[PDB]
Amino acid sequence: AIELLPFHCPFAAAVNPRLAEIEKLCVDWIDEFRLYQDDAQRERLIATKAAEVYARALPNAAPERVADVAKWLYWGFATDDMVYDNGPVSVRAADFLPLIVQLARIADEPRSRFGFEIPYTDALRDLTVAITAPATPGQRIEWRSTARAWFFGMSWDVAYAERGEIPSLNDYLMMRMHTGGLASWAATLGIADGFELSARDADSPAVRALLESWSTFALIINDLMSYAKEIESNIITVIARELSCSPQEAVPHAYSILDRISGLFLRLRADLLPGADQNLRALIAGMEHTWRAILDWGFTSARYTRRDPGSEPYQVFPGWAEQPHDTSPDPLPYPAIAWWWEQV
Ligand SMILES: CC(C)=CCC/C(C)=C/CC/C(C)=C/CC/C(C)=C/CC/C(C)=C/CSP(=O)(O)OP(=O)(O)O
Ligand SMILES: [Mg+2]
Ligand SMILES: [Mg+2]
Ligand SMILES: [Mg+2]
Ligand code: NA
Repeated sequence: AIELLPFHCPFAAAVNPRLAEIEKLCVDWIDEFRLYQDDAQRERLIATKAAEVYARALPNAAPERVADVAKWLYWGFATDDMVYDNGPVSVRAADFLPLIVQLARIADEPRSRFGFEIPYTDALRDLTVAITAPATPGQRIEWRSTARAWFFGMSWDVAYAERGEIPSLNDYLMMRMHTGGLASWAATLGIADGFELSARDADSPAVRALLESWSTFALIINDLMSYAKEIESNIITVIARELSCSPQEAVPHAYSILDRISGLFLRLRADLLPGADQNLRALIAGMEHTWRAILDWGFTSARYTRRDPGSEPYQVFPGWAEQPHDTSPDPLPYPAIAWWWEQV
């Protein structure tokens, strides 16, 4: 295990007023499709509180829509602990790829069926239709492509897992945004909150840098809190290999990269907001709420704090920082993502 440092976030906490209602609609959905093998698994899935992190990211969205997108994450966690990050398929790329393309296919078209399907695939069809059916054509095109990118990203993790190797810090920062599916998270934010970027904004290299920098630092925050659970491919382990230091010595380096990427995100945000349309301002607002959502929910969620729902927490929130850890405005030397700083 390791000791985490306090976190810097300059945005106020936000939660959807009708959170209690959103979670019940999700619990009803979980029980309807039986997203568990016994009551213990049901308890553990509910303890993730996936409804919360979405409600904290979507404080002004209709609760029916927050609940619909929350199912994606509930299903996510259920299939994550079963298939993606544990089990025999999680360490064989030739077994993972045939399985994972079927889930990517069902995301694109729920009417696509196969002879053998993994548990909770019926739930994947339902949440897909529930999320995408009322959405715009553009939002659906975004849902499909971002989902495939996530499933393709998780395959890349299994490759390194199969070989028992840790990827380079350059390769990790490039691919981590895909493995965490933050592009898909942003797409569900648009669908639920009822915003959609223009083709112009989405393609523009400033907004791409904004999304990728945001995506990366959001998932580095995940790595820090989820490090303990994953032991009981992480920014701590990747830095530990590359610098040949211990996990504890890789903490300040992680926070340095975290602060340098979030520092760039705020710079890009400040440049875009003045000229931003109602759709881009809504995403930026969504990105702000997500920052607080991950920290406020993450260190109160049993997933990253408890070994079982009911046991005392092994992790507590490390606290709030007034200043950033690293104020260096220079670009990171990792050439897969160094181009971000060119859009300032
Ligand atoms: C709340 C946010 C945006 C980030 C915090 C970390 C989160 C939960 C990111 C997910 C945001 C979503 C819903 C992207 C949509 C595609 C789906 C359904 C991913 C489900 C698998 C998953 C949880 C990928 C996250 S990376 P990892 O496996 O290391 O997560 P943990 O083991 O620590 O839980
Ligand atoms: Mg995982
Ligand atoms: Mg993973
Ligand atoms: Mg994690
Ligand atoms: Na049991």
